[PDB]
Amino acid sequence: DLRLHLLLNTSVTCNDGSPAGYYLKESRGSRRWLLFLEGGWYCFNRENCDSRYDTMRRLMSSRDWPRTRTGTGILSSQPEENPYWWNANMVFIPYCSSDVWSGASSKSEKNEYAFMGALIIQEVVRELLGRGLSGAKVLLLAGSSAGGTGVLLNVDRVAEQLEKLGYPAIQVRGLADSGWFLDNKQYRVDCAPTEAIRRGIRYWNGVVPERCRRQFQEGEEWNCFFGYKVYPTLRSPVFVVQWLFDEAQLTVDNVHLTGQPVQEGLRLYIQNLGRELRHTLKDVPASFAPACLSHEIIIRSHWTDVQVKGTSLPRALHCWDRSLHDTPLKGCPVHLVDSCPWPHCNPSCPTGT
Ligand SMILES: O=C1N2c3ccccc3C[C@H]2CC1(F)F
Ligand SMILES: *[C@@H]1O[C@H](CO)[C@@H](O)[C@H](O)[C@H]1NC(C)=O
Repeated sequence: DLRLHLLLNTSVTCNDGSPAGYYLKESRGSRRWLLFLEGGWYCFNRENCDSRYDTMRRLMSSRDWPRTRTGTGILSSQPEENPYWWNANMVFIPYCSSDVWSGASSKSEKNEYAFMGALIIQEVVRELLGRGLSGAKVLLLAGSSAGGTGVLLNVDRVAEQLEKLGYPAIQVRGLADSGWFLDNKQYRVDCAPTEAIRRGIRYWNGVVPERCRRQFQEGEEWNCFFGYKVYPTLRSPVFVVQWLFDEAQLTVDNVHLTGQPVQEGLRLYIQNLGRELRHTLKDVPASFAPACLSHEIIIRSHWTDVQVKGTSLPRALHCWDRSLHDTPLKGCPVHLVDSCPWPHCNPSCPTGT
């Protein structure tokens, strides 16, 4: 179990002004730290944030958070469930800022909600330094869905934080799961990701990585929420996990797979989507992209089951670790992208059971 700690700096808040926090399981005698960013969509104006506050309040408030959570998948401390990093110090950072972890805005008499995702990450890191993070050799900032996009937006800022706090020896790395989206045309008010993100950044006072901001410049920072555009600007090593037919991608593309027969137009659309993902990952050396219709991987208890070209994700991550030791490795690959063109053409895809 991971134990809740609310942030001692109570200026760093969830949407409703309640303090943000993190869940921690320490592992003494490990110098590895895993900081996982929860996902869960976002909201981008008063009305849809109000709706979220009614029926998704744990994603906007710590008022009702339990005092413990069970680590699962890459957050599990059992080798049987987590072959990769079972002995690491484990941190789960709840997503309660609804801003894809980009916000730097307080609740005030101008702002009904606080959007502090970028500041929550920095404050968690700061308070962990006194809990043992000061002794770390590797800090892996991981995340799923909106949390995976959050990794891309924040991994280099965590690296700069630690460098400026005087810890240049801590190697910061990113693991972005299911956060690599395409600003493609839809198959056919509440949205095209580009337009919703555009509005969100203004509403959240969202921040993006500096090099990416300098490329796209004022008014165009929404571009930096799309992995294939922000990744090449990053300096920290980032491992990208993305289903080729991601369910959230299909949802924002207005594809609703019904079990009904798939007509030619939709078949071509889905095949072209998988081809475009594959293309965006061609020059991503550390990646795991199975040809499945699914969403999120790394905190699922059966995350060990999926394989690409016979290599599981825990193995690929272990190979990544080896590759960052101070030339490719025989039989221990890090770039694993399916080439087959239809969901579940890979037999190891999740069953949905
Ligand atoms: O994280 C998520 N999304 C996101 C983030 C940045 C850019 C585009 C998107 C799509 C949306 C789906 C989500 F809610 F799963
Ligand atoms: C609390 O966090 C805010 C936002 O990052 C920061 O400006 C402030 O200095 C912090 N307070 C303390 C006591 O560290």
